[PDB]
Amino acid sequence: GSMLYIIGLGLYDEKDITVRGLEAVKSCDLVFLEHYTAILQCDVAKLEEFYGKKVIIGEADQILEPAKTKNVALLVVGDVYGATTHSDIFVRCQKMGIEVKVIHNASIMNAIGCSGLQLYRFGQTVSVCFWSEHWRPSSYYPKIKINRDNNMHTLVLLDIKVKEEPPRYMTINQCIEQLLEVEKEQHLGVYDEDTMVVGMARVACADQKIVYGKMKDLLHYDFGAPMHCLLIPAPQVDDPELDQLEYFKYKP
Amino acid sequence: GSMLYIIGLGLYDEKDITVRGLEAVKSCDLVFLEHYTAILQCDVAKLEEFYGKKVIIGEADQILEPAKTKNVALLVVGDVYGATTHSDIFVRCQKMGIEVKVIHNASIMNAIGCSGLQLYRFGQTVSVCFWSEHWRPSSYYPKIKINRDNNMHTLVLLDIKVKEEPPRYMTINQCIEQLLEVEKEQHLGVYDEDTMVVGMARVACADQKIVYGKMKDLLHYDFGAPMHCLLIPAPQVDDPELDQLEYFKYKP
Repeated sequence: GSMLYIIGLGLYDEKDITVRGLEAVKSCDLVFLEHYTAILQCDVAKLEEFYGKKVIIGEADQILEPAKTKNVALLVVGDVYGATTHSDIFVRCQKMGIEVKVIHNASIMNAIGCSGLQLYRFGQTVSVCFWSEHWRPSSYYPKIKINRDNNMHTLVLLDIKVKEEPPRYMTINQCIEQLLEVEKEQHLGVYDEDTMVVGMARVACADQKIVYGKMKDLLHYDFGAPMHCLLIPAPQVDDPELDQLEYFKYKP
Repeated sequence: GSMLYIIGLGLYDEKDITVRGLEAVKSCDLVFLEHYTAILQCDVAKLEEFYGKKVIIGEADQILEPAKTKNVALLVVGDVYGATTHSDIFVRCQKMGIEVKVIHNASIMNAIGCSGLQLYRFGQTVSVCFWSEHWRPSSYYPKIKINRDNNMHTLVLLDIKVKEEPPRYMTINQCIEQLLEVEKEQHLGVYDEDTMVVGMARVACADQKIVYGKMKDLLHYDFGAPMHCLLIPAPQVDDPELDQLEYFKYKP
């Protein structure tokens, strides 16, 4: 019978899909890509003949209405839950009596392990947003304070805007700028200019870039194309963690 | 030239490897499985003709000495970093001048998202160990306190012993028992008998089992074969999170 397949594509290119994921794609009558998938390092035409199927790039009932009768696949960058954006889909499916099958893959949340920081030591994940006129939210700030006061690392996820018009990805540079301005305005002493942090670009991709250095140094560092994120280590870093970070130390 | 490939297999069966991962396996001269991989729901002979290669089941220089000259693959359950057990390998490789290539896959750390709990709200991850005579460690306990005092969820990873002789996996039952005994002995009021928690067995497998209920009720619940883990929600759970958990509510 009918089924909605939500399938994690991994983080880099078309080869990061699982065998299971490739099989569901191939069994499905319709295959949708979350637009966010344009960030993957493949092009759509090559992807289509890698699947042997036509793919649809995408509010939308165009995915769920067919799913009421046919096997439909939705393809998302990373991991279904790892992304956590896809929570409204589950609810909409429940509301409409559609069975959902999740196929898991790599997530930025585990992948950042390549920094050398221990993943068990990560506290809660925070999001930095694009500021706009009077809208200058800094809700993440007190949560970073909690992570640091309690000796946990922080993963800082950065914003992704679509609307005007091409998608604008927040950079590590703009992220550090905003964090420095919030500390200046709120002065709780959570981090500063000289705090050693980890800028990460294109995690789990071939041209992955990782730099460990001061906020003031990473502020002006060129990290290249998105996706970017930031790691703010706990105030104490284990020697084995420091030994790995040192490989990415900033110069000159 | 030579290369050590560390490849995440995913969480369920042979079909959870990525396409990239399958390609590296096939390009490698030698393929090793971490013994921990016996938990996967496939058998070795079927796996071998799925790869078209012979596989070696495994302290050990047998993996790295060849890697000094040949492309060698090490296969691990889940994600390389997601597991975090594999930190000593990286160091040993550094010591010996071996280039390492990580291939990412699903991890229990993202996969537990199927509970309905928001992954950004997870604090630090904790491990419960098998108690032995006078060795009764409870280091995880104060860390659970921090997560809960600061309104974060906890992932509780359970122990896996090998030595005497077949591998003994800790159950949710034995986990809850120990947690209840530690609270009785330490009485900081972190959780109790009536605290609603999430028992999870075989995450991301076809016979995945998820139960949401009281510690006293889950203590005697039969969860089946390993792997097991426990989720201890923050003291406040969002309505949308509660709506998902309710699907797994315990009866009768």
